Amino acid sequence: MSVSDGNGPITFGSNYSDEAPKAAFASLMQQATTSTTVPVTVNTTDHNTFQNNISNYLQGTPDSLATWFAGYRLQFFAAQGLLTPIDDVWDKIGGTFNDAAKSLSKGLDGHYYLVPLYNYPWVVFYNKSVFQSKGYEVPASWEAFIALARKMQSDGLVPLAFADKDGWPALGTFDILNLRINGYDYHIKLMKHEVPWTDPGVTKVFDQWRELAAYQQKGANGRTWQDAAKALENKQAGMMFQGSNQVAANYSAKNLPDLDFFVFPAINPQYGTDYMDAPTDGFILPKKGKNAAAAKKVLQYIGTAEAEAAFLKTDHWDVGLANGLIAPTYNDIQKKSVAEIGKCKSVSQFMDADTVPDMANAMIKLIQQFIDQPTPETIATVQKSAEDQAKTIFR
Repeated sequence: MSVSDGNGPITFGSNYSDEAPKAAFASLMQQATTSTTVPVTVNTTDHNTFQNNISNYLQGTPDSLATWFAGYRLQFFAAQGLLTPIDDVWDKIGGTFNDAAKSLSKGLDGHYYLVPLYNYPWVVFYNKSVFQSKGYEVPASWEAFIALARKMQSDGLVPLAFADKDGWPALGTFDILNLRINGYDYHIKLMKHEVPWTDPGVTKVFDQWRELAAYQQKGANGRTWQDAAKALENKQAGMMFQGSNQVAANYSAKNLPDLDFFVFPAINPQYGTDYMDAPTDGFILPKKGKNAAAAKKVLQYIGTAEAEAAFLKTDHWDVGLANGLIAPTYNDIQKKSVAEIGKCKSVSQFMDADTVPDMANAMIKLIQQFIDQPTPETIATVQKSAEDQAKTIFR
């Protein structure tokens, strides 16, 4: 019952199926085993299968602990009574994390269910040498952002490299516009379908996008994000908004040193740059798992700067949530990720994790339809179709 009293074996359901993260996690649990004296067994499942089978897994005979991530499904499991609360764990580790890390680790009931490990930012990337050479400043506001994009056009540059052939990349622009214009609470209400897609707030997002789109690369729907990132890297575009493990991962080693980012500019004083999509992975304690007390002891080991640094040794883009932690292995993009993500009041989890997976998929074509023809007429059509499909998806 006391974390202190938890002993004996635990199992650990893991979706770390790819070679490198598999190896990193195995090493981490061997270190946790040695330190806590709780012998940890890792049961690995194909990444996609694990998340597809999650509800059945949790209701069956799940492991003592499981890999999961913040957002919609985490909250649903908590309300279902499928997860053990870990307020006791957070009595020990709470001092290591900020308010936003705490919020994403909680259920709607205010109890903790998750111990987070890392995340990465969705931000606006750029080349330092270009900003230096051409006399650009980082824009902190919408007015400054639009003035900069117009200056980039006067200099012959595409302001924002932009691509959506892959479907998901443009969901981030919807997210960031919603977070900047309407706020985090509003965004989450919409993701959970507490607010309908026909809501005026959604209209506001697409109207702002109509202005944004004048500065976004043409023909985005036929462009892979790698090609857009290549345009930024070749200095054909001034900026590109996307996740760090995409844009920065795509750079050659020769060009990476030139890469930097800023957060999406503030639109409102009300919401400033308070919010960001920073998809966060962590660990949960399944109610039906065995040996909870020993599992809590292992979670306490996991909720440390030490555990984060050890797991991320070979990870180039993700960063730990421990408040202000700069691991000795971080590169410059990771250091700035730690600084900016840490400033956030809340971090959303990207659309595909803040809403249900079926809804984020539905949104892919509808956003593509907007990008092909960003008019008031298509906005109305997109809002109606989105609401139509939500009504059948949400139940």
